[PDB]
Amino acid sequence: PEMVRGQVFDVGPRYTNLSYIGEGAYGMVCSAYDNVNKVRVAIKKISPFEHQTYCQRTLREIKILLRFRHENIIGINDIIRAPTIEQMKDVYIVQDLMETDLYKLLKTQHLSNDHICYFLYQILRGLKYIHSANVLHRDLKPSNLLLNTTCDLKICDFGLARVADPDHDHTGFLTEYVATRWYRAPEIMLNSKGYTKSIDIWSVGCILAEMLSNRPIFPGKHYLDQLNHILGILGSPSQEDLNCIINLKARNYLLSLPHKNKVPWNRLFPNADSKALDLLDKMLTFNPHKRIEVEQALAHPYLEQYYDPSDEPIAEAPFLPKEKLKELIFEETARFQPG
Ligand SMILES: Nc1n[nH]c2cccc(Cl)c12
Ligand SMILES: Nc1n[nH]c2cccc(Cl)c12
Repeated sequence: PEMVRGQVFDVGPRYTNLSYIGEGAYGMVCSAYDNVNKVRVAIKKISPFEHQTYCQRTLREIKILLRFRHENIIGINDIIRAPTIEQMKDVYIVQDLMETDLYKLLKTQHLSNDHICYFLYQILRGLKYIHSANVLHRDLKPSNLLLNTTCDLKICDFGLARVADPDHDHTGFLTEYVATRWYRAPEIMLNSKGYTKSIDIWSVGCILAEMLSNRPIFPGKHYLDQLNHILGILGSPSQEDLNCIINLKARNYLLSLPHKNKVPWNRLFPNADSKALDLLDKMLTFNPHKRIEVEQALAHPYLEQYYDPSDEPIAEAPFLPKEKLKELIFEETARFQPG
């Protein structure tokens, strides 16, 4: 077995000459030379089987990424695992190798307005397809946007995804932890389980803001702080927007706050394209019902050089204990075995 940092990284003989890239959600990530297709590839080792939540996430991701086929969504090229359920301790997911990701780029590179436009276009193009399949990504953030040397962008990590369920979205105050904090819509903290498409649009808005300045727009220091940062920029919600929050704990919290004025986007982002700030405003709407949808966002003037709905495809086919989830992961990966 190939070894990387004294841990088994067992993918051979098809995949050789491994280099450590980083660590994924729970497991190691390497590049490797693919001896069939004669390209270097990315391979992430997942060791999920003792923890039901890693089993769940592994199976979601496998099921979704095997059904999806889109230029702006990472595929699965191959899956490696032992030939029997008994011997299977690890699963390796083989994907296109991408040079970098938007997290790494934003830490080091100023983006021209043309780069911001093209990246945002690709994000929304991929999102159109995901949403058209009635799926919510639910963890969109720069580190889940992979980029290659010619700035092609692919959305990755579908472990936290769900099927949309707008009729069952309502919940109480300060209960929910959907998404990564900086990219979490205000309603998550107030009255939303994150089961509507508007959750992803908020995250995209946050990413666009971050492309504009190389800094997260809402850098909450901890879970409770995240609302402070959102309201600090958007200002106090309107009466109409408060009237949409029927839950009393959530409503009365908001009513308890001193008035806060909106910070104008052109003061926060003085170098930004005015069309980009108009779209940003629309994606970072407090009220999720008023928030722009993915197809509207694509049709926005900022994206006019790229927009072409005939070239923005949709999905053809819209969408348990750990021992049964191992069996389902075994069944789902069977197509990649010699046979
Ligand atoms: N923790 C995880 N986040 N995203 C994943 C995708 C596949 C498998 C796992 Cl365990 C995860
Ligand atoms: N560099 C990468 N190319 N492709 C990937 C898929 C998942 C995780 C990573 Cl880090 C990569």
